[PDB]
Formats: sequence, C-alpha cells, structure tokens
Amino acid sequence: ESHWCYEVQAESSNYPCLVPVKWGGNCQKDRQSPINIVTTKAKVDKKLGRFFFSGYDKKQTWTVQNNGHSVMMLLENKASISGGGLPAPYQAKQLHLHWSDLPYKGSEHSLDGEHFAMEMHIVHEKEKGTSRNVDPEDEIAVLAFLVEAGTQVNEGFQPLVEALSNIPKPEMSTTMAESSLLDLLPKEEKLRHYFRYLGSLTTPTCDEKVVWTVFREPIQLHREQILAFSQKLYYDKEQTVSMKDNVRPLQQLGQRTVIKS
Ligand SMILES: Nc1nc(-c2ccc(Cl)c(S(N)(=O)=O)c2)cs1
Ligand SMILES: [Zn+2]
Repeated sequence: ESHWCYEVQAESSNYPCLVPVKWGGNCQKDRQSPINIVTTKAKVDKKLGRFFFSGYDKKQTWTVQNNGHSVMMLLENKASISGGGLPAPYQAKQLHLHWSDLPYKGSEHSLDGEHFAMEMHIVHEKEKGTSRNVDPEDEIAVLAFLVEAGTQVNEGFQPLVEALSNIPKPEMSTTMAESSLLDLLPKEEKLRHYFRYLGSLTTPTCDEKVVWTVFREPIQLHREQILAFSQKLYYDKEQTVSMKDNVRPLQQLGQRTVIKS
C-alpha cells in the first residue's frame, strides 16, 4: 500500500513499489494507453480540423516541479484549446514529459514501431459549461508531441531546460524564466497532421477518460537538451538514481481504431 514506479526504477528505490505490469486501479483493463499507431491503418476523418489555441502566445512564469515521476509545469487553466474534432473547449492543466537517454526508447507512443527520444504531454480537462447532463471517455484531452534530436538548440525550450538545474530531487519546485506554451510548439503547418483515439492516463490510476492526440511530426531539441533531462533530474532525493525511462510499456489496441486528420 504505497508508491508506484516505472520498470527501471524498481531495483534502485528503497520504498517498495508496484511495477507497470503490477499497477492497480484501472491499469489492467482494455482501453489503455499508450499504443503503437500503424499510420497506414488509421482512416482519414474529415471533422478532424485545425486546433485553435487561446493563451498559448502569452508570456508567463511557469511553476515547474520534479514530482518524482516526471518534470511537470503547472498551467493553472491559463491556456485553452478548441477545434481538433473536440466536443468543447479544454483548459490547460499541466505539461510534462517522458524520456530516455537513448534516441530509440524515450517515447510512450510509437509510430509504425518507431519510438522517439522523448514525449511531451500537455494535459487539458473538458470545459464545465453551465449545463451538465446526468465514466467520461473524453474528460481529459492530451496533446502529445514526439521529440527527436535535431542539430540546433530549440531556444523555445531553454527556460524549461535551465530550470532543470533547480529541481533535481523529487518534491522540489521552481519558477521558469518568462516563456509561452507557443515557444515549445512547432509552427502551425507541423500541427495540421495528427492521430486520434480514446484511451487512458499512462500513469496510475490509468483512468480511461482520455481523448488522445498524437501529432505526426516530431519536435526537435538539441541532443544536449534531451540529455539534460536524464543528467539533472533524479528519481531519488539522494541523487544517485537518474530520472530516465519514465515510460509505460505499450498497451494493446483491442477493439479500438485510430483515426487521423
Ligand atoms: N503526478 C503525475 N501525474 C501524471 C499524469 C497526469 C495526467 C495525465 Cl493525462 C498524464 S498522461 N502521461 O496520460 O498524459 C500523467 C504523471 S505523474
Ligand atoms: Zn504523460
């Protein structure tokens, strides 16, 4: 009756912990995440139009913390999304990442069997209107970006990468230098192509209430920016165990299809 952990991080920690194949909650059901996306097998759906963004361009000073599983920035409902085939507007809650130290294994989703060096999640929750009718398959909207090593610094990512130095231990926080969500995004053309499917959170309690969006095109960071995530973060307060491979094993598609824009 304690923490959960990632496969890698079980043989290094001192509290007892549940490994992925042993996580409880809803983790062991049938509409789980992440998956492999067979790009050819996803039928084009025309209602998957462009996403619209409010608050993404606005400069801000984000609180960012090492929660012992990832590094997370708290977005406090200060940005929002519409479009992308969604039923309603969704308020931005938090953005976090998953990574490895090897280019082929840090992503949670894969595309036609390929895994990327990291994967960025921007977690939104559906807008509470002034109505509500009496297990929502789309309570949460995750925007997901695959990251690969490019040849240049992504200057957009620099206040996040620098703030890594101030939160090495679990339960530490800090404030990033001024920046926008837009700074971390790719240009809008790179945003036109993406995959969609209904799934779960990829960490316990693995609730099956996520409408997923995975953008076909990767973001690029420099190799050394990618590397700062495993070089500066730790899974442990003592700072011996480096935070990496914070990724959930793939889950089966089952009875689901994946569509695309
Ligand atoms: N404290 C922590 N929260 C999460 C979390 C929360 C909500 C979501 Cl939607 C996700 S994920 N990987 O499905 O996008 C992860 C991880 S660690
Ligand atoms: Zn995630």
